[PDB]
Amino acid sequence: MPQPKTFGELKNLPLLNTDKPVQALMKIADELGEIFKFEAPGRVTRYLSSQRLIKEACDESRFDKNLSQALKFVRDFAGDGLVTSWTHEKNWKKAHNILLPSFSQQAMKGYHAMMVDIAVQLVQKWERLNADEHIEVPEDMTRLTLDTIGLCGFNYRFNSFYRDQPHPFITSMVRALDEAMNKLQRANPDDPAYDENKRQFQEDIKVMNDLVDKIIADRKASGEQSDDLLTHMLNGKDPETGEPLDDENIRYQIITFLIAGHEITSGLLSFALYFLVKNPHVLQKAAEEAARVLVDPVPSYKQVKQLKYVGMVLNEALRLWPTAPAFSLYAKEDTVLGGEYPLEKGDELMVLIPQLHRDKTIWGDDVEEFRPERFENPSAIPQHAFKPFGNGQRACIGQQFALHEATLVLGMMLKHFDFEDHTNYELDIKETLTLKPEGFVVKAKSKKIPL
Ligand code: HEM
Ligand SMILES: O=C(CCCCn1ccnc1)N[C@@H](Cc1ccccc1)C(=O)O
Repeated sequence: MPQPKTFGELKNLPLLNTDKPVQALMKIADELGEIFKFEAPGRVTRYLSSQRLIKEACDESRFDKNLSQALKFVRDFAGDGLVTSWTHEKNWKKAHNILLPSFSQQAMKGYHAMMVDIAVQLVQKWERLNADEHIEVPEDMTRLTLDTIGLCGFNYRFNSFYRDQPHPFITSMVRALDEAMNKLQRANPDDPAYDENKRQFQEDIKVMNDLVDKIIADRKASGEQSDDLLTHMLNGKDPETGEPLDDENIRYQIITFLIAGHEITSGLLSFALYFLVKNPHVLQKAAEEAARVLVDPVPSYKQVKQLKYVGMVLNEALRLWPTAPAFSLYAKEDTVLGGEYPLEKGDELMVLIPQLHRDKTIWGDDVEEFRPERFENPSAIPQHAFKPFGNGQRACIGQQFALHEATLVLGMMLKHFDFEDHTNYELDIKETLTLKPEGFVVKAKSKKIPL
């Protein structure tokens, strides 16, 4: 099988010692094709980029979720929360079973009011900008998505629109995520040069644990019965085991949700708005839908469901720049991938989602183009062609949450503002564990529609 250039004993590892590893891997996939082996010291994985192979990798009878090295490092603070759990860990299925009703379309109806609360704050923020002011899009999207998950997750107001300095939890979570990402490119991770990084990581873990544990303890102590994820986790019983999540796992779930609803979800909005302002006809069609559907000062859940084209904009943004750009699988047994590449039990696969989503055999030669209309009919999209939310039982539990939040907010943004790519912004995708259009800025001229 193909493999990119190697650096002696470091194998391919230095290829990921780059500011933009996902984009680096995409370029490697561009050159090497649908599958390449990627070796690092004591690690081998295969990056899959074609729907042809990924549809097989998505076969849960043959492949299970693997914790990528990145997820393994995030597990140091997301614990056995859902995204850093192995499927075979008791706490995975337990939490999966308990949390699924909390994340369904039907649950979104109950989160909707809280999402609107934050979305209106975003609108009001942009409504209150002065004429020459501009919007730092990823920053504001993250304010929105963090606040939304804080409010819907555990009735906690990060009040991100009231600050420029991040919440202590977010400082530690961002710095812990950064430490996880840095631990990946390190050729010598045991070197004492990183000893302070390891110590800071420990301090960041303890910070996140303490603040979330206190959030949990505070909720148990107040006895308050909100309808947020925290309440469901405190009160939920896994139908299978009959057991609730323990407080430790609930903390990990909360940390996981905060990670996920932070820049992973804000990236979706950031990229969506990026593609909208880069595609005025798409923007206009999306804004026309927003105006036609969002006839009330506050969007209802039902109206957000009616933002079909906005939904397609988000999918198309997810297609081009999936904010969770890769997921790892391992072969449950010896198997043959694509009739060509024999895998041994335990062999790892990486699904390079942005490259999958550029599979010209699926999307046509207009792959780079932002055409939300690609998603008019999900039935017309081949199986496993579109995997921004991962796969199978290990798919994104937050998908409905992310999409509802994004659709609501994008709908309101499109209703309330005309957007100007006033700097003719050059897409620069900053890579952390997610992707964001770094420095993406717009001007939003209010249509002066009241809320
Ligand atoms: C646009 C936004 C989002 C995207 C693109 C996204 C993407 C993904 C992907 C690709 C996976 C699979 C990871 C893997 O297989 O290793 C995943 C899993 C997961 N996501 Fe998301 N996510 C988003 C937002 C959210 C939100 C808002 C939440 C919760 C508040 C969330 C919670 C989770 C959880 C708990 C899992 C693990 C589910 C399980 O394995 O049982 N995500 N997500
Ligand atoms: O696999 C992940 C981790 C992304 C996890 C997405 N996600 C899901 C839920 N929450 C987040 N990165 C990819 C790409 C990469 C490589 C080196 C450094 C950074 C990134 C890989 O390791 O090859």
